[PDB]
Amino acid sequence: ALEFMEMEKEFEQIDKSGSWAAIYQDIRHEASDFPCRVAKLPKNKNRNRYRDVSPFDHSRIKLHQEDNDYINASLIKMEEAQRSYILTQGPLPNTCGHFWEMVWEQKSRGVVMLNRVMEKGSLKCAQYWPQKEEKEMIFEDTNLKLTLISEDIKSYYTVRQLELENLTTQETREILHFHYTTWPDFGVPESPASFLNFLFKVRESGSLSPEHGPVVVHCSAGIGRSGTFCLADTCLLLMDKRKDPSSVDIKKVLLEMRKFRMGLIQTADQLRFSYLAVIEGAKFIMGDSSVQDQWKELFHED
Ligand SMILES: [Cl-]
Ligand SMILES: [Cl-]
Ligand SMILES: [Cl-]
Ligand SMILES: [Mg+2]
Ligand SMILES: [Mg+2]
Repeated sequence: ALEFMEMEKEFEQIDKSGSWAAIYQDIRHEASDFPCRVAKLPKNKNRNRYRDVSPFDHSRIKLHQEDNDYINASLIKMEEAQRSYILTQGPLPNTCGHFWEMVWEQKSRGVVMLNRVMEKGSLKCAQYWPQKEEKEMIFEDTNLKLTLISEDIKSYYTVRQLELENLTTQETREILHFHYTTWPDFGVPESPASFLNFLFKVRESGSLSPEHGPVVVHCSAGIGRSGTFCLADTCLLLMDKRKDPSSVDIKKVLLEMRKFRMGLIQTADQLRFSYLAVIEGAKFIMGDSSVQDQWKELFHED
């Protein structure tokens, strides 16, 4: 009856010894370092939100425009898990057209937003989507029209249906916007329940299906919260796919992902939270008594 997951035993040992900072720093020491020459070009200075957060040249997403193909976004391709994600920074006042151009060109079905437009009294990203059905947005620079079709506000997240039209061809597509609205201004969530439920909602939408382009995920820099979302998702998927689930090593998965975008998971607390999310998510998926009750009731409805 009683059996701890291997990462559960690891988690307890790290927690008991108070070594999250040491564990996290080792991951930082071992992380890949690749050039980001395009990102650093003078003409792209206003396309980057932070000088210290850039996409590697080898995995960056290229816009299909002869002028400037640059956008601060990276393709994270997880072979084994058979999952792909585009991690990007929150759009800037001048990169909203590029953002939606990327969504269009990459054939993405979903956009996952993990920050609020304003946090800690500052703007974390531009208001890049329409807030009223009757007030659509037109991005002149990339010739795209974006319309709010519907929106459903829940206590921990909001899901919006958006229609994106390429004005050049008049083709239209429906994009689902999954907005996690409750990550605290400081630190990480006390419990991974709502974040996990949110991940399950994005999964259920079909947005992560290999039949669509990669889901686009962003927070402010596109590495912290965004990194936790993809890391948790990929670890859980691997645990369901492998013959030996206890072989899934979150640290190894995180390093693999860091081969495609720098800085994924920005603090030791975010690492600890990622462990908590995977552990609790794995137990829920495994039909565990405790996790299910406290979930169905409050985590779901109410
Ligand atoms: Cl604020
Ligand atoms: Cl953020
Ligand atoms: Cl880092
Ligand atoms: Mg090295
Ligand atoms: Mg109205």
